[PDB]
Amino acid sequence: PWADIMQGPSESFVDFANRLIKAVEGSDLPPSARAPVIIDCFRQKSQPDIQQLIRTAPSTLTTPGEIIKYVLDRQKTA
Amino acid sequence: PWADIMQGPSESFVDFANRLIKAVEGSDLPPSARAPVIIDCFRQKSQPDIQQLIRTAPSTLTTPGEIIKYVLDRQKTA
Amino acid sequence: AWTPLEPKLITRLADTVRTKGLRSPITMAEVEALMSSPLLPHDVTNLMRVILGPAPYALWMDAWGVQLQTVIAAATRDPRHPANGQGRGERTNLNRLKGLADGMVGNPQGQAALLRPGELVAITASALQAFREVARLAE
Amino acid sequence: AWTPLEPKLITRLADTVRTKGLRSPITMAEVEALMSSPLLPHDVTNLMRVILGPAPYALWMDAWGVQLQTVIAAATRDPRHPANGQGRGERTNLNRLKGLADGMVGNPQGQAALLRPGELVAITASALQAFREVARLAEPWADIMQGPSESFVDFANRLIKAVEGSDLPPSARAPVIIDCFRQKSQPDIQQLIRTAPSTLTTPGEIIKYVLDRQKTA
Amino acid sequence: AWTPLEPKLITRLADTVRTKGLRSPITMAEVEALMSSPLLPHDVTNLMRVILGPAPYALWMDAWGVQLQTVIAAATRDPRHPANGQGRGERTNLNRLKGLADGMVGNPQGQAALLRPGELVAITASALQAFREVARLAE
Amino acid sequence: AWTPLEPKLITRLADTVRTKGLRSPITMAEVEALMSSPLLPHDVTNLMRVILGPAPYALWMDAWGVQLQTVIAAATRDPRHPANGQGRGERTNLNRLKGLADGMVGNPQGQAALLRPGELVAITASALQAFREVARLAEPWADIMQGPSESFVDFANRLIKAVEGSDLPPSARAPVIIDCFRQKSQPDIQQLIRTAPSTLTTPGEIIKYVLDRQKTA
Amino acid sequence: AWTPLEPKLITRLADTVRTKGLRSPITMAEVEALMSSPLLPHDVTNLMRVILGPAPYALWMDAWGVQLQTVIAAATRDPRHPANGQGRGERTNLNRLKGLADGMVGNPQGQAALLRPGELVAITASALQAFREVARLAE
Amino acid sequence: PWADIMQGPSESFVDFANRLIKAVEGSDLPPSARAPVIIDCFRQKSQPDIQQLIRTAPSTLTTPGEIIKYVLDRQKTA
Amino acid sequence: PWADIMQGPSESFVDFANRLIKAVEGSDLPPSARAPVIIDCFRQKSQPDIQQLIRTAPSTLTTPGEIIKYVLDRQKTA
Amino acid sequence: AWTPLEPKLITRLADTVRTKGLRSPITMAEVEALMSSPLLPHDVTNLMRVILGPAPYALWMDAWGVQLQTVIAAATRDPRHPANGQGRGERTNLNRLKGLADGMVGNPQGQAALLRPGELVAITASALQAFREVARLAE
Repeated sequence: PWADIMQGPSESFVDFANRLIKAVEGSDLPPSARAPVIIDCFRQKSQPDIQQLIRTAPSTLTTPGEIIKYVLDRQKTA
Repeated sequence: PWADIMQGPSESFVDFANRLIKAVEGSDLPPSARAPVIIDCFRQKSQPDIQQLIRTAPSTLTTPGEIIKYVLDRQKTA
Repeated sequence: AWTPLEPKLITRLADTVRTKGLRSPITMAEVEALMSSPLLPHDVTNLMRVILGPAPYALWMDAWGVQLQTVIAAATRDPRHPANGQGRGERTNLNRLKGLADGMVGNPQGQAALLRPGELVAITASALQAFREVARLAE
Repeated sequence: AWTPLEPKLITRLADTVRTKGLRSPITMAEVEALMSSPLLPHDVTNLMRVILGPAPYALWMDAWGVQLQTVIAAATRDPRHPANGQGRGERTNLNRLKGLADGMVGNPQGQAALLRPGELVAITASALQAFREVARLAEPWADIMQGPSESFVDFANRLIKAVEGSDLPPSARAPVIIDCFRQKSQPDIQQLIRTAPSTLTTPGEIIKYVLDRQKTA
Repeated sequence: AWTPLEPKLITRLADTVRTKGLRSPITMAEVEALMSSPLLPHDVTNLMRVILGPAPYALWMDAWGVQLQTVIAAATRDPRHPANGQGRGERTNLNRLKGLADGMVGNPQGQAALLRPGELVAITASALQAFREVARLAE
Repeated sequence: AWTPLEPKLITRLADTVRTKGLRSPITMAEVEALMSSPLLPHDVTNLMRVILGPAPYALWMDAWGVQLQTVIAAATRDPRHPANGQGRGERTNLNRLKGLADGMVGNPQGQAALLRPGELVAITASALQAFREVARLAEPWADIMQGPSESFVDFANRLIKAVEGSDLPPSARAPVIIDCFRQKSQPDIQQLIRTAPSTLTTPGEIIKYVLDRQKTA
Repeated sequence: AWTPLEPKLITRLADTVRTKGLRSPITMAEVEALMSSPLLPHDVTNLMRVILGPAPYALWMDAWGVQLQTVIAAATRDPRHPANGQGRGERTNLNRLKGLADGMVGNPQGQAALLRPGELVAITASALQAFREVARLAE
Repeated sequence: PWADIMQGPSESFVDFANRLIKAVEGSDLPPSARAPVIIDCFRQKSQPDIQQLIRTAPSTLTTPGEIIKYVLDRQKTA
Repeated sequence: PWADIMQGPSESFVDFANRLIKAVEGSDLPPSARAPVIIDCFRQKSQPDIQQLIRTAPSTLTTPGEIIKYVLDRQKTA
Repeated sequence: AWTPLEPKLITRLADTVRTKGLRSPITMAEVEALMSSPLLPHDVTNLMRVILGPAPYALWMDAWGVQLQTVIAAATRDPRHPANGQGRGERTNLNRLKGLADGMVGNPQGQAALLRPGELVAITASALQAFREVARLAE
């Protein structure tokens, strides 16, 4: 179930994005509703450090690929 | 007095913007000097979290409405 | 002939926006109610000046301009717009939509004189969509 | 006539990407191998769908679009593009490059029919550059020190790996590797390189010299 | 027309170099096997990039350059080199041997177009001798 | 007619070299100032004899000879040198450049008589480059870390100093300074630079950003 | 003919910047004094290299580039710039302003030869504005 | 006196070279005998670490400037 | 036996070279194989100080006499 | 006609070199004595083979070659060398100086036949200088 996917405390972001995109594209949603759902799940899941990282984006991110690129650039190396 | 308006530690940003725009438009300034003053007061007042949020704007904000929209988008939900 | 909206209805709508907010379905219903007859740019501009605060009013001016620009792009994409005419001399400029054209600036009577009913309904629909955008954005 | 790539080769390449990663030189060599003949947008799209995960695939779609847009800007900047023609009726739109044009959406046969060989090679080079970008993005040289117990060949391997797999220009890797050999590589080897009667102007020469005169221990 | 070497053979050769080392007679036999057809500078360069580590690859680049320079000295010492021509306009520069000449940098197709078979076999023999030197040097 | 340089200016320059050193930018600016008009070999030789100590003077004589030899190789590689002439009888020998030719040894007047303006400017540029070499030689960036208690502007000053006063090419200093800001500069500032919503592509921009958003303490 | 600035004046200005700081009105007056005659890019570059520390010098290089870019935008917006000419062959590129053009890199004499007086005064005003920005930014 | 100059245990090499070249050039030697004397004094003075550093020079150093450059390159940083 | 000759810990280098050249020239090797053997025995015998001294030779030594001269020049006086 | 040096004198000189060393003034005087008449390459080579040990003999071969090369450079720098002739057909190659030329290898009689007196004295002076160098180098 896509709506139950959370980014674990120790999980990296690319694994979380892979799992989420997999569960959203392999589901019962229409094809035209996958990108907005993936974006809004990146924003509300993806534990509050990345949540604030996406929130304070000086540019407007309108695509899952752009969000992934931005987060991978500005992520907290740890 | 517009030049004495600060955003309180607990005040939201829309209330501060309302108060500031009210005091600036209901003052003795010429009509052509209100927008630059409102912008430069958004930048120097509006306690340092929002100050840094406006400073690190990848786009150039040249209107009080655009600044308000940007800050409302990327504000720290709390 | 131009007739202004009642300040009593405008005061009631302003208090509705003040207590219920911008996004409540009752507020949108009230706005649709006061958006029933096609309004002149003067009417909608003063209405939004009164019911909205300063910052929402700035946002609404921006959104209204953007929506009117989309309308004018569709109008130059189709010469059969109810605001347009058949010849090129009736093409509608944004100065005529925003009430900035000649013979209209600050004068609602002249505004009502030169404007088309299609112009009025397009302006009204644009203002309603802009209000919806700003309401979704403010909260 | 369109012929698909072997699913056996694609499965082997997918397992290579799965074990070695996206950035290994063997993986890039394998991709160059399967990128030998000019592929149709359908082929490259399905290939990246199979070998890449979901998030790298999104990144790759983005990068491929950007590179194709740069190509189309260069094409409108020069009417002699091998994808273009002489008249204005042969100008190539991004719908024709991404396979979105009329008569191409979902049909590889029609795709192969209408596409030009210059179009195919441009699409292929764009996809290769996009793959390189995403591989460099999906996965620090100035923090590398030679450990007290580490040998010198291991330190050199680690340093050259981290310097060549980084964001430096190609013309800045050798001087950086040399100056990192000189300042890292704990003070015994530092003094060994400092007191070199000859001038060492290449990482290979420095490695050879140090391996010759190193303190056997 | 340029055809790349199989990544399966290259992977097997890389694992051979990884387990047996650089100097084992089986490894040299395998290299001689994959060095059978005359390779373009692109092929040999990528092959050594994949099978050799970073430091042996640097050493091999050095040794390959030195051996190619000896070849070019012998070529300017004899105008009948299978890489050279009869006139002075076919003299082969090191930019053409290392693949750095015009129309060759990064493009294997153009490389295969402009290169001579004598050029290819000379490059190949030079690369083999350089590999032997580096293997004798590494261990 | 030959006019000597003022001993007052030479004394001031000598004291500048004595207090600031050979490599300070103020010293190089002063040398460029006193290197404005084309000097005769006698002038530059006596100038370096006075301002430099014995060992730096020996080093400078060596470097000046090497640079003049490179100049003479370029001159025999091009008969259109402003020091050369069109015929072979105007070819310039190193005895004429170093002031050792006939009619010049020890006599500045005869020197100024026979020398060409192109000869003078070539000698002057050679001497300036030799001075730069010796200054870089007479007195490690990859070992610089920001201390736990050190401020960021001090760390940036130290790092930029050590990177610009090193053996790197001029086109490799900015990327190295950036990548050293990112990997050194203890993990608080590392994370501050990492989470930059904008892309910082210049050391000045990175310094400005960090100074804006730094943790006041 | 190029004449360098006195190292005595430069030393005094450097000590002024060292004791009074970058933002004092006396320091800005001294900079305006040493910014009186139109300087070549070499002069201003070496001056800022000597009087400013490493980090302020980086900031100043950035700011100078930005201001010169604004100048070049205004120049392409008006073909009557005192740095420009009437034909298109006199258009001034940033390589010519920053001293990076052909015949100018590292040579102040050639610089003074090819540069225009309008070019010099524009470079000088740009450098002064950049110094003001960096001084306001540093403290 | 030039023949009494030794490099002190704590003295740097450039100071020793300066002192030695000063005392040799400001002495009663002919001009054609200063360079060989300076070289042979670099080799026999200049305490045994630098003595061995000059001795094991793969190249032949035939000038005081070249010796100074070599020693400054390969000296023991301390 | 030439292949059993080592330079003793206290032995000088000229004595070791004399002994080695004697044993190599007074042996059963062909005349054309004595110089390479003498060189390679200088390199592998001749205890590791001289081994490293010969290894770090900026020039290529291709004759026993040249190796002997180089080592005698740069040897550690003791 | 070639006459060999007395083995008695050679034995006495060898014992002198054995007891006094290579650098004693008495040893150099004795060498000058046995270096009085111009010797053929065979004579000097065998003399140094007998009086010098193996390692000094290698050093002496090196030094003799270097000095002979300097002599041949001076000879190609002056066509009036007592070893040279006027035409180009008498130019003296190092094979003729070291005794390696045709008709000379191993045969002292043929050597004495083809060699010039200037050749002999040049070879002798070269050998003496080489002996001096090696003696100064050995101890």
